[PDB]
Amino acid sequence: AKELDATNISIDKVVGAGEFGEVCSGRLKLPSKKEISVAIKTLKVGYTEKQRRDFLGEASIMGQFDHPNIIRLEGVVTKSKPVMIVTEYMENGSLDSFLRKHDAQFTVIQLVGMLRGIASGMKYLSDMGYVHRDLAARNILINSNLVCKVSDFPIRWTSPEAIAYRKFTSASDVWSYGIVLWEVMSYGERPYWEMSNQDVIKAVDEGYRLPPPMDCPAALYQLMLDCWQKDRNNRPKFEQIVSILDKLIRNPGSLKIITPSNLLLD
Ligand SMILES: COc1cccc(-n2c(N)c(C(N)=O)c3nc4ccccc4nc32)c1
Repeated sequence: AKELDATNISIDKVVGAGEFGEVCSGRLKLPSKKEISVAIKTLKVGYTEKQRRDFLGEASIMGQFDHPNIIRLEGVVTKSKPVMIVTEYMENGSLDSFLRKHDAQFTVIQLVGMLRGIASGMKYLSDMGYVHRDLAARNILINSNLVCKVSDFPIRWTSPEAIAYRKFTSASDVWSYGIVLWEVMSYGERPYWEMSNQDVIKAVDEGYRLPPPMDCPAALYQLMLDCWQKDRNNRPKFEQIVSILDKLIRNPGSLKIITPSNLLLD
């Protein structure tokens, strides 16, 4: 993490509440004098040394990644207070809340573009040996041009083997990605709705899966089912997912084929 000079940071408005303090939007002046929009997280006054370590830990992890679909760390402020993390700004906020405002208003190709971006970011994360463990639409940010980026460095999003015995792998992230795919095509519906956690676990283990979202292309529902294979070795790798979505983008016509209990037994 680059140490930023605090005189280069302006804080304009509060846009959210974080675990360790406020989230704000603002501006950062780069060494080149270019001014960019940024998000700013501040560590709350009177922090404990553990809180400081956990706070800055996110920056340490995020700083290892340089990719168009991973939130960009601009730097940190530690030598003055409040302590701060500064990232690129994403005008349209969290993906799930954004889609909920626009139910059925985007084209399939727009949605597939979002999904391809998320998959590309995950492909790089997994390439780097990072298992996210919290991949969910609420942890994806989306900017003014609808570019989606992985952020946040959860039973409904977690693979059965990770729930069963903490077997977290890039293949359990692929499971989570399948859930994100369902979330996106459902415009931010909650996975498994408000089912009791114990029933989500039992149903999924028994082979039940989320149903196809309204007007969901068959190709995309099949990709969900592939991400949700019980045997994690049968799930696609993220490189394959990116390839699949790139084909659908290249062949928009294929997206026109559309797909007892709420959940379906696969
Ligand atoms: C500045 O440090 C970080 C680290 C991780 C995520 C974010 N982060 C951003 N870059 C955001 C943005 N809109 O650009 C944003 N909106 C948020 C809204 C609500 C809660 C947390 C948020 N968190 C946010 C900011």
